[PDB]
Amino acid sequence: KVFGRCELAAAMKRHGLDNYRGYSLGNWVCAAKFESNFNTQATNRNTDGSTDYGILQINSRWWCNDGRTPGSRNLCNIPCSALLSSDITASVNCAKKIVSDGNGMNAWVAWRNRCKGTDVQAWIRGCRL
Ligand code: NA
Repeated sequence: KVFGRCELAAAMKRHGLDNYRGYSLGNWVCAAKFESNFNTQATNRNTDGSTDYGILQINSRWWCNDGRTPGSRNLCNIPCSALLSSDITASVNCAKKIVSDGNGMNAWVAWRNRCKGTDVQAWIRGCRL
C-alpha cells in the first residue's frame, strides 16, 4: 500500500508514535517519506547482504528474519515479510524498539541526512489529526 501523507500521520498517531521517545510525529512521517516513499512494500538490498523492509526500511541484519542474512539477529522477533503489510502495526512496534536502542532516530540514515534539523512539522501541516 502507498500511503498518503496525512493518512500515514494519522495511522502513526493512532499507533502511539507521536512524541514517542521525544520524536514528534513530523519526524516519523519525514523518515518514512525518504526511506520508502510511503510504500509499505519497499525493499532494498544492502552491500552486506542484509535487506531493508517496509515503510521504515527496517534492516534484516538486526531486527527481523528473512532467512537469508547469515549471522543476523531477529531482535523484533518477526519475519521481515510482516513489515511489508498494509497494516503498519508490526513496523511501528519494531521501530519503537529500534528508536529506544540508544541512538534514537539516527538509526535511520535518511532521517539523519534529510529530516534532522529541518522543519519537520511541515510533514503534518494541513492534516486532520
Ligand atoms: Na535477521
